Amino acid sequence: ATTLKEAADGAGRDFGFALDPNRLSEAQYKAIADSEFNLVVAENAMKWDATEPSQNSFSFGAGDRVASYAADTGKELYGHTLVWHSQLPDWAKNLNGSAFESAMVNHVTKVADHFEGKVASWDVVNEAFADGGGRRQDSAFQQKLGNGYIETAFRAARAADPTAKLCINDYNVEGINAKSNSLYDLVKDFKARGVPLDCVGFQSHLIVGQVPGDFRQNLQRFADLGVDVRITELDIRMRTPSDATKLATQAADYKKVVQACMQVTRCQGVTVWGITDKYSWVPDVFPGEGAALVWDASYAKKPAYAAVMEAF
Ligand SMILES: O[C@@H]1[C@@H](O)[C@H](O[C@@H]2CCNC[C@H]2O)OC[C@H]1O
Repeated sequence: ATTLKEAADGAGRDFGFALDPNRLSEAQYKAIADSEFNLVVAENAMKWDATEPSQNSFSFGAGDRVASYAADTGKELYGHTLVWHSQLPDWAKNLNGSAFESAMVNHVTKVADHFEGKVASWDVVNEAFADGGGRRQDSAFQQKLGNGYIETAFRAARAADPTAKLCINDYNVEGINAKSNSLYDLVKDFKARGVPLDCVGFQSHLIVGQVPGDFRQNLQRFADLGVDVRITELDIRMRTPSDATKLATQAADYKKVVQACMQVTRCQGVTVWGITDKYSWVPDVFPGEGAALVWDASYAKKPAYAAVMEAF
């Protein structure tokens, strides 16, 4: 193959990227987007703050641009994300009780309905658990609504879009730990009772040199619960600036991740959280860290590129 897209296509899997619609006007950016991936997800365009800035007042412009791009270039469309504690507007945080639950249900319904027939899969709920096990402790949904908001969100999502794959997504759940176990119990519960749930997303925002050795094992146990699995926000950050050894390790790490997916028949594919290090979210969140993507700030393919192709 000559592109990661062909390599992924050939393996009967998806290889996507997190898109920023504004960057499409940058031809280099769009050139790589057009030919290196077969799936696209909105990095921010479909989140609550970008879609419902005022109560029951939606702005689908950016989200629609992302959907149009996927349809125009023949890529699968992945929705991110309907319920998340972060990037939630103040108006919603100022609500509580039935008023808040109402706002959440309305958000899920309206956004799912708007993209019905376009978005193939949805991260209905994102980052619901806590490192160390149990539910997230700094979430407006967990605090104001309790354990049941997850189930409520999925059922409402299914009520709105009866065919889309409904997923739950999270990070630090790549390996088998207290966090992935709490997630596991939830998914098992849902499938046991018929709560609509079709997939589980493993963000995979890893650190160079630290890829969970039981990633494959973990993906398989979830897949065996009767649900699809997917690497959704892959990037492997390092201390900047990069050098040959760091880039070599990063490459091996990308290979380990993609191979873990290739080894689980129900692993739909791998989505990297961005195209170029030039725009990666890492530097601003993890000062001193970066160079986490497949293409560097000058759009040159990094060693990670070859590793991804051989892993597929
Ligand atoms: O631009 C940044 C995004 O990349 C970031 O996306 C999150 C990364 C962590 N996993 C959940 C994703 O939505 O969100 C913050 C934004 O500033």
